[PDB]
Amino acid sequence: SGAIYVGNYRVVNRHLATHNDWANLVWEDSSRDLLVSSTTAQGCDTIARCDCQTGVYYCSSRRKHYPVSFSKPSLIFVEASEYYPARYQSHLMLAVGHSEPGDCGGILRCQHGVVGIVSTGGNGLVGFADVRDLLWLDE
Ligand SMILES: COc1ccncc1CC(=O)N1CCC[C@H](C(N)=O)C1
Ligand SMILES: [Zn+2]
Repeated sequence: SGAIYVGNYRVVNRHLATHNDWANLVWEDSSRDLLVSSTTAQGCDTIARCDCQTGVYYCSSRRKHYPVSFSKPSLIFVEASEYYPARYQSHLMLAVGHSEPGDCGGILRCQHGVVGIVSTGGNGLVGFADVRDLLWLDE
């Protein structure tokens, strides 16, 4: 689990979203595994507006933060699961690192702020859903 709280928004993995999240839907995108919902409290997370390719992420399956190098956001093929069939997920960034399904939601951070959240993984790889392009999270 895990979410980003910025301003009047909550950013979660679309596969892990709750009933409240859908009842207060702002935006959702299946191809990105992203869901944004409205909140009754003001969020304090800073979203990075950058080109960074290095950061640190939280891996709850290890109770540790890991520094990683990661790829530019792109379309990557993701194996079929119980939430989605076999498809290309967009805005996805891969890194070499420990990952487990319950690890989705873990924040990826750089010097500039929050980059995105854990969304895919397996075989010594971890994939992060990018949120740096969503300029409206600040306006
Ligand atoms: C962090 O997740 C994992 C890590 C290691 N083995 C497996 C996983 C699980 C994973 O990749 N998923 C399953 C749930 C939906 C995901 C998606 N975006 O389509 C894909
Ligand atoms: Zn940055």
